[PDB]
Order: sequence, then C-alpha cells, then structure tokens
Amino acid sequence: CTGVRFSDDEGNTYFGRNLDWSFSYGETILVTPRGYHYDTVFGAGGKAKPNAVIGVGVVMADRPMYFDCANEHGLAIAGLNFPGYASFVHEPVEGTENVATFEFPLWVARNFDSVDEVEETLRNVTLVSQIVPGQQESLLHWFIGDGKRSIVVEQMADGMHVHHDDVDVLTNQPTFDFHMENLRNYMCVSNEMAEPTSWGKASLTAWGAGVGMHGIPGDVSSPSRFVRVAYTNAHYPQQNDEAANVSRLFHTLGSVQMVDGMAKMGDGQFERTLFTSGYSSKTNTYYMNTYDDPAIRSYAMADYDMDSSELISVAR
Amino acid sequence: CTGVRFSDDEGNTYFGRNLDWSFSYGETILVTPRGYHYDTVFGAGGKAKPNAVIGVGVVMADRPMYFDCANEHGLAIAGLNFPGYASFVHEPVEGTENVATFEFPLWVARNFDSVDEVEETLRNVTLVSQIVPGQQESLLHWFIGDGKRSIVVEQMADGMHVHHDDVDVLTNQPTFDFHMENLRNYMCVSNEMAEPTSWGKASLTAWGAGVGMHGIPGDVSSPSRFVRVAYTNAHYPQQNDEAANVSRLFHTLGSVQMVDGMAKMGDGQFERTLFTSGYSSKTNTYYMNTYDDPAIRSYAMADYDMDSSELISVAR
Amino acid sequence: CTGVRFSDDEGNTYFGRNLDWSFSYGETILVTPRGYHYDTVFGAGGKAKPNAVIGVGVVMADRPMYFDCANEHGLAIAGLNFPGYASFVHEPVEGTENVATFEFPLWVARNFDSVDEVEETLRNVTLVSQIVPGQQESLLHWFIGDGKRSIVVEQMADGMHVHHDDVDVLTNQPTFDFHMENLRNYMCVSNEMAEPTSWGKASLTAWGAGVGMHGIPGDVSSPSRFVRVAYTNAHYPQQNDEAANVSRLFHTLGSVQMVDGMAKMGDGQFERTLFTSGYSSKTNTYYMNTYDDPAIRSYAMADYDMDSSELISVAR
Amino acid sequence: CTGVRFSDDEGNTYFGRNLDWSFSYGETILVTPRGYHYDTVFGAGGKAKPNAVIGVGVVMADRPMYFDCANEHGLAIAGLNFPGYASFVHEPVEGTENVATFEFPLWVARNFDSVDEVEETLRNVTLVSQIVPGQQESLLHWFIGDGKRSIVVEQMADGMHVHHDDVDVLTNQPTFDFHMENLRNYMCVSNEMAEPTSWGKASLTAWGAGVGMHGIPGDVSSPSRFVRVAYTNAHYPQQNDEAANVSRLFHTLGSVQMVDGMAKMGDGQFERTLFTSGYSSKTNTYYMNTYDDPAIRSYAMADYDMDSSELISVAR
Repeated sequence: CTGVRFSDDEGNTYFGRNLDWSFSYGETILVTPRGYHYDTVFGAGGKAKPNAVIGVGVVMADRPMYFDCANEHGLAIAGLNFPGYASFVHEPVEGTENVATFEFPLWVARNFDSVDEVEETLRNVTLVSQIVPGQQESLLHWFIGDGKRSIVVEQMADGMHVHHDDVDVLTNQPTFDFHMENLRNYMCVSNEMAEPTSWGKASLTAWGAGVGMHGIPGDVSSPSRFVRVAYTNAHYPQQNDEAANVSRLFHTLGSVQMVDGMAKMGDGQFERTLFTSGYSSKTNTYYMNTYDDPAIRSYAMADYDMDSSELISVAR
Repeated sequence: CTGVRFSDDEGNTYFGRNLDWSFSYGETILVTPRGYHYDTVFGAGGKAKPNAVIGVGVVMADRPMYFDCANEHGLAIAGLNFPGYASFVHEPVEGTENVATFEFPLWVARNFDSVDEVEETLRNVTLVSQIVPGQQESLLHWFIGDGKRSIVVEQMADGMHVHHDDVDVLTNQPTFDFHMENLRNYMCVSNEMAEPTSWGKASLTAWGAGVGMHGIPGDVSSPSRFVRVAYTNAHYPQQNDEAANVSRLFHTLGSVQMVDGMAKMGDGQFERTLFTSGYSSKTNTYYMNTYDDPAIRSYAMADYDMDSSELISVAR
Repeated sequence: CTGVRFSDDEGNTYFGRNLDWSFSYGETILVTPRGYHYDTVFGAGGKAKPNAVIGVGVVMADRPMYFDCANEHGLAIAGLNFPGYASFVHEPVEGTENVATFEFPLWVARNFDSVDEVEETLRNVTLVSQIVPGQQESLLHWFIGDGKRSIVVEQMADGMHVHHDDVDVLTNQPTFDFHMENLRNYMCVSNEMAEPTSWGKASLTAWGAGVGMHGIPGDVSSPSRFVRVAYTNAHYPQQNDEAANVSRLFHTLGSVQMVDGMAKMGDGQFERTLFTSGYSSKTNTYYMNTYDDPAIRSYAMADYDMDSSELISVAR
Repeated sequence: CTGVRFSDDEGNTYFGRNLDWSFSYGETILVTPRGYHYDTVFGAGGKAKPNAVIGVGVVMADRPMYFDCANEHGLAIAGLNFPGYASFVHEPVEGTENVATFEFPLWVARNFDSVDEVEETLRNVTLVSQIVPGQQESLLHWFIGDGKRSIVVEQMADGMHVHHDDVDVLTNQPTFDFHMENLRNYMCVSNEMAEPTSWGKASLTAWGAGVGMHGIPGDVSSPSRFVRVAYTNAHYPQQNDEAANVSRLFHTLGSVQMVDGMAKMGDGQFERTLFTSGYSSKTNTYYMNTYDDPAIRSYAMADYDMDSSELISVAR
C-alpha cells in the first residue's frame, strides 16, 4: 500500500491510496450518513452531530470496516499494512478514549474536522486490537491528511507514535523514521535536465530527460516505493482545478503501482495494486479505479442522502 | 517513448507504446482502408491488395503520418524518438525500395504480413529523410512486432541495423546493443520472495514483497526505462483472454510512464506520457488512453468499412 | 570511519578501523603502561591491577586520548564520529560510574577483559562530555570487540543504547538500528558467479566475476560504507594465521577507504582515510598504515616496558 | 583488471594497473635490456636502437611475456582480460607488421616513444594469436599511455578498434563504447557536499561527506569498476611531486580492488587483486605491491645495466 496527499492553491484536500495485495473481493464504495447510529466497540466518545463519511470498505456486523475513508469537511484516513512493526494491547485502558483498530478509520472520519483535532485527541487514545481465534490479527499503521498536512500513526510495542508527515506519503515497513532518514540518500536526485559536465577530458551529456533522476530505486519493495512516491509527490507541479488534481493523484499513485509478475509475496503469489482510491474535499467526491479497469469512477457525497440512517454500498 | 509486445497462448499479437513528450495535439485514431489510394513518395513497391490499417497519427497532405499503427493480419510498427543516433540519406538510391521515414509505418503495415517478410525486404530498403527548411528533421528508430517476435530498425550514419529483439521492448537512446548489454547488470534482480539469509551472525529477511527486485533503476531516463519495462514484460505471467491481455499491455507500459514533475527536457519542460496506444490481433482492435484520462477506449477494425477509399479520423 | 571485527578459528581478536578526516591532529602510536598513574576526570572506579594498553591517539594535559586502543587481553575499542545523533550530559550522576567521553577508550581498555564485562558495567555508566570554551563537543559512538563479539554504544538525547553488533562493523550516522534495517535492502547481493537466466527470449550471462554483487553502493557516505564493509566482512573467508588475518583486516577496511577527491566535507576539504589501524590478540600487536604510505608497521606490546609509568609515543 | 593513467603538471607519465585473478602465474618484475636480442614471432619490424624496458611478467621460451611494461621514454602498456569480445586471426597478413598477442606489450614498448607513434603504426599492425594445443587463447584488449594521453586497442571479430581514452581508465568487458555511454548514467554524481534541499516540507541534508557521490556502483563487476575508477581518477586533485603521484596511482587503483570473498569467477574461486603495479616517467621507476603485502616496492631503471643482453627477474 501507498498513501499520498497534497493540496491545491485554495487549501483543498487531495488524498488517496493504492491497495496492494494478491487478491481482494467484496470491498465497495461504502457511504456512512450522518443519521446512522454508530455504537463504538469500547464506548469511545463521539460528537453530538457526526460528519458524513464516504470511503472504500466492507460491512461486517452492521459496521463499515473502511480500508480508507474521508468526511465532508476534508479529513481522510487510510490504513496500510504494517506487520512486524504494528503491535497493540487487547484490553481497553481505563479513562482513555479506547478505539478498536478496525473502527479507527470510521471513528476519525466521523468525529474530527482536521488533523489538528485528531492529533490533539490521540494523546489520550488507546488503539485496541481484539483477537478472534483462527482469524488473522489486522496489523496496520495509518496515514491521516486534511487540506494542510498529514500525520502517520504507528502503534507499536513501545507505544504510540504520531509523526508529522512532511513528505505527505506513507507505504509499509519499517518505521516512519527509517523512511525519513533513507530519503537523505536520494538528496541529489533531481528533476532538472542534467547539465553537461566533464570527467577529465571526457565530456558527458544526458541522452534526454530523466538522467538527473538517476539514483531513484525502481523496485516495488516498501522502502523503494516510499522514496519513489515521496519524490514524485514533491516534484509534481501545483495544480488548480478538480480534474488536473485528480489526474495528479492517480498518476502519482501510479508511479509506485505493483504490476503482475513483478514481486511475489511470502506465499509465492504476485502482489498487485488491486485498486486505487482517492478523495477531493473540493467536491466532496471519492474516486476509484482497479487493476482490471483504469477508468476513474466518481462517487459524489452530494449524490447520497446524508441524513439517512443506513450504510450504503455501490458497484460494481 | 516505450514499445512493448508479447503474445498469448494462441499466437496473437499484443503490441503498444507510450508517447512521451512535453505536449501533443491533433493526433487521433486514424483508419486507412484497403481501397485508399496510396502514392509512395519515392515510388516504392506495394502489394496488389493492400492490408487494412489502423493506428494513431495525423494527416498531412492526404497521407497518414502514423506514430504507430497495425494491420488486419497482426503486424504492428511504432516509431520512437532517436536523435543523436538516427541518421539518414536525403536522396533515393537507385534500384532499392526507397521509403520516406515519415511513411515507413504505413508502408510496413500496408504491404507486409509478418516480421519475416519485413525483415526480408528491409535488406533492400533505403530509408530516406527529406529536409524541409526550418522544420525539424524527424529522427526515429522503429519497433516492429507480430504474433511471434519483434525487430528494431536503427538507421544510422554507418548503415541500417535490424536487430532481433529478444526482450520485446524498445525505448530511446543509445543503440539497441547498449541496452542489451546493460541488462546483464540486472541479471540477479528477481521476482521471487527474497530468501532469508545471513551476513555473519546477522540474520536478514525481506520486509515483504519486492526486495528481490531491488536493483532495478526507477528513473525515467531512456536506458532505465529499457531495463524496467524489459524486466516487467519478461516476468508478467502469460494471459489468455482479450481483457487480461489488454490489461497486461497497459500495466506494463504503465510501469515506465512519465509523470509530470519527474523530468525536464532540454527545454525545461516536463516530459510526460501524453498517451498510450495498443493493438490486439486477436480482435483487430486498437486501444488508447491519455495522460488526462486513463479510461481505455477501443477502436475495432470491424467498425469501419475497410473497402472505402477515404482516411478516417475519430475522437476526441 | 569504519570499524571492523572478526575472529580466527582459535578465538583471537582482529579489530581495526579507518580514520577518515581532512587533516591529521598529530596522532601517534601510544602505549599506556600498567604503572601509569591515571586520575579519572569524574572519579570513575578503576581496577587495582590495570591492563596494559596500546592504541592510536594524542596527548593533552598529561592524558592519553585514544582514537582506538586495545588491551593485553584482547579487548579493543574505537570511537567514531557521530554528530547529529550523539548527545551527552555535562555533569556526573551520583552512584553511577561517571566516565568522560575522551577517556572512555582508555577507561574501557584498562579495566575490562571482555565484551561481557564492558556490557555489564555499561548498565551503570554515565558518559559525560566536558564543555571546553569555543571548541565543539566531540560527539562519538563506540565500537567495542573481543575474540567473540562486538557491541556498539550510542549515547543519544534519549539515553544510552547498547547494541549487539551482529555484522561486526560500524560506520557513522544515522543510528545503528537504521543501518541494520538498511542491510535488508541488499539481502540478495551474492558473491556467487551469477547464473545464466532468461528474460523472455533474451539469455543473460555475466561478463565475469562481480555481477552477483551488483546492488552494493559505491559512494563513501556513511550508510553506503556501512553496507559495503558489512558485505565484505561477512563474506571474507576465515583465516587461521597471523599474516593472513592482518591482511584480511586491511583489505576489508580498504574496501571502504576515502580517496582524495571523492567527497568534500562541510569545510570544503576532501575527507580521506588518514590512517588505518588494527590489533591482533594472537600476538598483542597494533598495526598501522597511513594515507601517505600503505606499508603496514607493527608495534608489539612485548617491545614496551609494560610495568613502566610514563606513557610513550612513537613515529618516523 | 583496471588500468589507469594521469599526469603531473610537468607532463610525466603515471600509469598503473591491477591484476585481478584467482591464483598467481609466478609473475615477477622483469627488465628487458637494450642489448637483449629479440626475434619477433612473425617478423614484425623493430627499430635499430631499442628502448630499455621494465614491467611485470613471466619468462616462456626465452621470451619476456609482459602483463604490463613501460619504456625509458614514458610510454607504457597493459594487457587486460577481454574474453567474449577479443578475437584474432591466426596467420600473418602480407605487408602489415604482424605482432603476436603475447609479444605486443614488449613490442610497443621497445619500439615507440609516444602514444602518437603507436597510434600511427597501429594502422598497419596485424595482431595474431597463436593456437597452442589444448590451452586457450589469451584474449586481451590493451591500455596504452604516455605523459599526454591514453588509447585503447580492441581487436574484435570485426577489426581493430583504436579509441582515444578520454577518461584515462580501462577495465574488462564489454566494449569501450559501451563503457563511455554508460558513464552518462552517472553524470550527476558529485564530489561536492550535498546541499540542503527540500521535498515538499521535508528538509533533506547529508549526514556528512559522500552523499553527493551516491549513485556510483560498488560491486566489482567490470562495468561498475569502470565507472568507479573513472570517477575517482577524474576527480583526484593534480599532484606535482613523485611521492604524492605514486600515492595517487595506488589509491586510485585501490578504489576498485577485488577483496577475497567478494566475487567468485567461473571456476568457483574468489577473484582478487593479486598485485598492483605502476610506473613513473619523472623517474623511470616501476612500483608494485601485492595482495599479501601492501608495501610499495620500487625498481628504478637506473639500477639495472641497461646495455646488458640477458633479461632479469627479481623478488623476495
């Protein structure tokens, strides 16, 4: 998985993610309207009037397990795989806001209007992971962004870490810090045309574009993807209308997509980018295409009755 | 630019290309029906009954300048930029088949049914480039593929070279040979999950997928793109229906797309993948999407009257 | 700076290091005899019967200031530059053993006989850095090894980190955990002859030795040296005589040497491997060569009056 | 093998090379006195008054078989392994000067005084390789240099290629043109301290020296050494005394040395830099150290009876 955000010239959120894995099925655009009644698994606080929420997820019980989702005020959250590093308690902790890992995305989207707030309240949040025997424990870290900035939540054996994400991207393992240090290796990689220069008498020129970028890794491992989408996100030129910004989000995400054949998982199956979702706070619209179909489908909040009390699924 | 081909289990052609540049306009899906009357600029031979041809191009005079095109028997050709290396005579040469660079794609598509034939007749072909004062000379090399194999035509100061393209891809400079030697550097890059191993007492494991692929360059220069799409093309698992094969062609081409911001040209403008076209001999259909719109549009030969005498343009 | 440790098949110590800098500080080989009376700057406990000590360093006050040093029982220590990460208190803590930064190398060598003992004491050691007007604090981390293993001491803003050094190697910034994670990127690099493999129909073979090693970085930054000298040291075959182990130590260090012209540091001057030193416990001898002369000179402990009480510097 | 050339500010020759192999062939320093009578295996013209010659090599028949050698007037020559590319006739051509492969180093040294003259003769030279039962042809290319410049002779299936060697460096396969093209990938690598730059809001700085050099490969394959030792040799600052130039020559060569354990060749054995040699024309001295001992020993021409007539081998 990969997460990205950036802004336009007017403070609007553009946010998205690749979902990378051998196979998925059943996930759909999933709407969660203001009037839906949400009971929180460990009785965590709410907000008298909930935000409308849209994302990608599946319904289990009568709850939305979002892979990623956004609300009507420009806040968006995605969960990305993090085993080997993520680690959680299995028991609520008294007089903290106790939130179940699988509900964390709905909870953030529903109750908060900015990264400032999320960050404020995380200081007293306990992310709880409950074991179901024979079901695999979901082991995530989260990427959270609004119109101004993003943060990364990494809950680990030594405690919760909330990092200000200055490159506005996240992928998988190891820790956020490792990735931020690792970028320093690629400091010189550049988008400029490489300037003619000499080694001794030998005159060297670039054949064409891209040579100044030499040095960026191209494999699809988690650290390389981090370096490659960090670079692409940071050099993509600011855009200023919906279409160009959606196009910017998808191309950027596309820079680190996983193609079939590239890379086997620990089970000998190829990991591919199964789908790519995104969000515009400028139009309160969610977007999605898939490995099978690159056409970008839209799902405008405005098309759903945000006062109803029902979860809504759409496709396919 | 990048060119790719592969096959299915039944000998069918899948072929496509990225067109990479700062900006384009006017190019469209362009149909060339059997009954169109083609006069060859230097009176080069024909073929009593011409093949139907579809591609992407623009009309100049009443001729199709194809960037790339395919015919109704599975042969496809693309031209990709090659300045600094491509070099041509400006005068026909007596009693050779003299073909103008800009007409080479129509000529091959129209008159030949296989790479075997093209290759056979190239032995007596002269690629002629005529100067128009103040217009820039088009300086290409060509990628030519059918259901079985591809070749690369590189016309240079020292003569014409026809290479059997065993990796089934082409990008830009320098010579085909350089690229084929350069791949040897990445011999060990692998799609297997990297096997746990040790350095001294230190036990090393992969965080997840992609680590065995470490070593592939990720920049968008011409040699790196060659290595990266060669790898992706060669490890993508064989597919067996139209949809999966079209999807395979686009993802593969996508592995080396140029995103805005990544890389400036010699003029300080960003090079981007403006469009990606492709061809299926299994359905005699051409396909295309663009930087602005990833939805893949189709153009089936079957939808056009291949007996008419008119060039047809479509969009937009 | 690189530091390196390995063993023979009889459990002797081979330890050595490069000193990388712009200019010499007048350093010299330096014996610190057993009957040298030494007063510990913050009254850290000693041990009644002190070890004989040889190393490389300068004299200030009448104090021995060691870059690296080793004792008569096969324990050796090197201090390596770590600005940006290292960070120390400036005042003793009551009822900890309080050791000054610059006396740490002497302190550990004189009082301890193995890595076990040092690791044990470190649990109650406070490393204190003396402010010295308009000079800058030296900010180091430390490499400590005997005939069995290696540790790394990294005193930082958040506390003393003591790491078991499984790759037996150390360099400069960032933290030791970062380097260990980083190694994982290179887990597929091999010292085997690369075997012929195919991409589609292209048959790839190596030109010769080295191809399987492709992916190891070559620059002289701190993380690249870390990777290159870890690889080299883990893959060098065991040797069981003195000559060949000394040779192993210098060849290994040599693989990460900084050559004039390769890299400027902050001041504008080229960083260079000013000297390389190492130590053998089969023979209690310290060895050294310098940028200016690669001849390895040796300095046996047995050639110094160990019960002496003045500290000796040598040269020429 | 690496070969390297550079000059001081007075126009003297500094030339040297690594010999990389699994096992010594018993090679030695080898003087070939002016009054040594030599019969050219295919009757290549000589010159009445032959140059004094020193180098490294073996004696077979009573013939001097040089790995590399240099004459009393500052011209020097090294032969480096080139299987897979090198390729020779086995019979003299009438009215060309016909030189045997293994006598080429002696031949060029004894008869020529500068690279100009050699390049001039090469136009009428036929390099002939003698078939020697159940032994394999030695298949080399050659590195030739004086106080001004460098050439590379590559005799292949298609003819003698003689290249002006602008980077002053040579390694093994593939062809010299390939290496020169390949350098272009690394044209942005720098010996400057990398300057702070930003990706989005992330501020990137180098930990220390070396970061601007990132992108140089570190493995010991032939194309990587080519790049690494070209970089090093082009960036090493000029020196104008004998000591410092000798030091420059060995440090430069050292940056591409093959250390035990790093890379196996076809036979399963580790390839290693068995020795390194070089030559100064300020002082007509040949220098050498070996894997087993880095002490650089020197062998002045003036210490040998140059008018002698038997060829001398030295050691110890």
